[PDB]
Amino acid sequence: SYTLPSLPYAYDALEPHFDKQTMEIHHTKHHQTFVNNANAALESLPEFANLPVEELITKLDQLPADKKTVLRNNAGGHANHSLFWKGLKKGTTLQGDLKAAIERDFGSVDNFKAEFEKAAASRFGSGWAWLVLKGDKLAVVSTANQDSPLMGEAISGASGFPIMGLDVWEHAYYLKFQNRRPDYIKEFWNVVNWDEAAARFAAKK
Amino acid sequence: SYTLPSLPYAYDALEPHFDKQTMEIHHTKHHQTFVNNANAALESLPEFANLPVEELITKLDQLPADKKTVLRNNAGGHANHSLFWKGLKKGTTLQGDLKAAIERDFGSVDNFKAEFEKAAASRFGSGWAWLVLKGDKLAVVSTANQDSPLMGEAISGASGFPIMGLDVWEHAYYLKFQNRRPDYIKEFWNVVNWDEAAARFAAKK
Ligand SMILES: [Mn+2]
Ligand SMILES: [Mn+2]
Repeated sequence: SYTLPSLPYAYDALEPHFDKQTMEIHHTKHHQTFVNNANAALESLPEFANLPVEELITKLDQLPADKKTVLRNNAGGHANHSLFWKGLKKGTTLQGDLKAAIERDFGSVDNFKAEFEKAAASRFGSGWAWLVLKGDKLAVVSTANQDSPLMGEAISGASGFPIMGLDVWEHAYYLKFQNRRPDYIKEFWNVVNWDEAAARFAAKK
Repeated sequence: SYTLPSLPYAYDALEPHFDKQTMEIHHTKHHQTFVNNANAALESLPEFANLPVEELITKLDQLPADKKTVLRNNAGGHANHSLFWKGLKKGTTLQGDLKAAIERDFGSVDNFKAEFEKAAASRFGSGWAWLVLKGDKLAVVSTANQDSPLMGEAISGASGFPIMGLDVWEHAYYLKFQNRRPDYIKEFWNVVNWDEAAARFAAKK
């Protein structure tokens, strides 16, 4: 069974960028529900119930048709949010090989940011914006609802290894920014954990 | 060009069920944006610009590829919300031919409510729940994002004439109910405008 992972910091650790109230609800309510629903579906699937969540979402096709969707949505939700919590932190700075790779594939850090913001703002409805690594090259893509590029193009419409991502479901920014998703996206640059992003870039898996 | 319709009641006319703050933001910000983007996309196409919004969304395949998605999302958003505002009102009661048709196709009003609640609660991500008239029978269906059953099954995955609908995008209930969409859905029964619903059922078009 999966369990709600504890945050790598306190609920108010991202103030004044991300509000304390949302962090709490987003974690203890939204993420908790994904964990609970994923467990309920896995009770009758012992073979898959033991796989790490990041691995299970790469094998959605091997699941019985009546379970494919519920797990895509909930296991996907669990995987995405787990990665999201670890990708947030104040006080880090973009540098090293990651910074070099970004300037190489996007021209500059500013071009990259503009590209990411555009993808995040243009995702209509619920979804995520990602910075992924594919073919030794970095790219910006977005997915719908709780889909992840780890699921493959056939399923999510995107592919690649997630380096970092931004949750653009309205629950992630409505209490503080309401309809102003653009302001939320800009505030994100202040809390993106570049150390974790660099770490994932180094691992490549 | 489309004009943002004014509400048929005060922004707090639905209290204590739907909060005043949300009604205002939902109307003046979210709906306003859909109208703005729909009008901008129609600036160059005079043919379709003259058509009522309800008609335009039934002819999406007759639009140039580059204009199809932007209008599907925004003209759809304009049509859905316009219908939504008119479908809300306190103090009405289900009765007459509509009440009869509901008991006929669902067994009872309670079965209908349960079916509607299920569709509204199970719509993952952003979307709408609808009570549609498919020929001579009533049915409950849901669509994603700003799709409308008026767009046809090929596009929205559903079809039929909308009698009434519920917006389940998180912005419609997050300020007051946060993650508790089920409480929001229950509260909806107190503000559904049955008179307007009955009127639409009578017109059938
Ligand atoms: Mn989320
Ligand atoms: Mn809405």
